[PDB]
Amino acid sequence: QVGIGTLIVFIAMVLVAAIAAGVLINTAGYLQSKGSATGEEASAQVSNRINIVSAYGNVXXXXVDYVNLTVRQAAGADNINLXKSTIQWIGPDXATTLTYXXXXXXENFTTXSIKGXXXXVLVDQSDRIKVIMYAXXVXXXLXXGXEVQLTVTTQYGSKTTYWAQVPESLKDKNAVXL
Amino acid sequence: QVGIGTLIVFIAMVLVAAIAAGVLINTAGYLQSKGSA
Amino acid sequence: TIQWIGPDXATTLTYXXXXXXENFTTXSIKGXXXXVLVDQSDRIK
Ligand SMILES: *[C@@H]1O[C@H](CO)[C@@H](O[C@@H]2O[C@H](C(=O)O)[C@@H](O)[C@H](O)[C@H]2O)[C@H](O)[C@H]1O
Ligand SMILES: *[C@@H]1O[C@H](CO)[C@@H](O[C@@H]2O[C@H](C(=O)O)[C@@H](O)[C@H](O)[C@H]2O)[C@H](O)[C@H]1O
Ligand SMILES: *[C@@H]1O[C@H](CO)[C@@H](O[C@@H]2O[C@H](C(=O)O)[C@@H](O)[C@H](O)[C@H]2O)[C@H](O)[C@H]1O
Repeated sequence: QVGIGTLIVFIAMVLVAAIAAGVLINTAGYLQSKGSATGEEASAQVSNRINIVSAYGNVXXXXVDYVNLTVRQAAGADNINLXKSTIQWIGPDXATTLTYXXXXXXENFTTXSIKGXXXXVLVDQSDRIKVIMYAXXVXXXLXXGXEVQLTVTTQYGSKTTYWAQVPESLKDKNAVXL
Repeated sequence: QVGIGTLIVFIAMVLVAAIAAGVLINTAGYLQSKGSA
Repeated sequence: TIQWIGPDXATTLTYXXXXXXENFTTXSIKGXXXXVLVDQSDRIK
């Protein structure tokens, strides 16, 4: 009688242990996948960043109408994608967030390739892509002295602030280095 | 259950480093523009 | 890449192999490679 009851408690012990173990491994599996998720995401948050080589601007009449940004990968970065980035434009007048535009822009920005295959994705360290924003389509065409705070933000999370400072004089200067 | 506690703390250590990691870079970003000007 | 900011045009120059147009070409002055700086004494024009 006692032995029969022990076996019933035994098999119930087996099932309870299996469920407890099953919960343990399944929770471990969830945290393993979650734990793996942050390792790549946080490293891409830290490593993957935009690096701005230069910032020039076209000058028509007497005001800067196009703003040109040449960008590249950071040190030891993965594939930065410039079509999933959102540049922030805090200008002298307006203050909006620029999204990427195809073809084109207006309140959006376009990316033309300078060196490399892709014209929107930085694959290797040597690829350079030019970021195009219409200054006369986001606000008034930038005149002399105007300053723009440009915050390029990667998809994974990065910040490359560049204070595009228009030169104090545009006297007979077709293109100027902001 | 010792491994489960490790995993949650593992995740916490990752963001805490990531939170700390940002501050130097974004501060260096502000000073890189301030120094250049 | 060489960023040319001249009185008129203002573009970024890539590399070619002809003397070019909107590119630049490199001719070795002192050394083996005509495109790669390997030693401290290498000069390429
Ligand atoms: C930033 O890059 C833009 C890439 O399209 C340049 O765009 C061209 O500018 C020319 C001129 O205004 O300089 C126009 O004739 C082209 O149609 C226009 O695509 C822009 O000039 C430059 O600042
Ligand atoms: C860079 O980011 C782009 C953001 O739109 C990606 O764009 C998509 O790419 C898909 C495919 O992988 O080619 C297309 O089916 C989508 O229509 C296109 O928007 C791009 O892939 C990525 O490299
Ligand atoms: C020489 O000094 C002038 C002082 O008035 C400047 O003139 C102003 O320039 C502004 C801008 O910087 O382009 C315009 O918005 C003003 O309307 C204009 O009077 C001039 O620019 C400067 O070179």
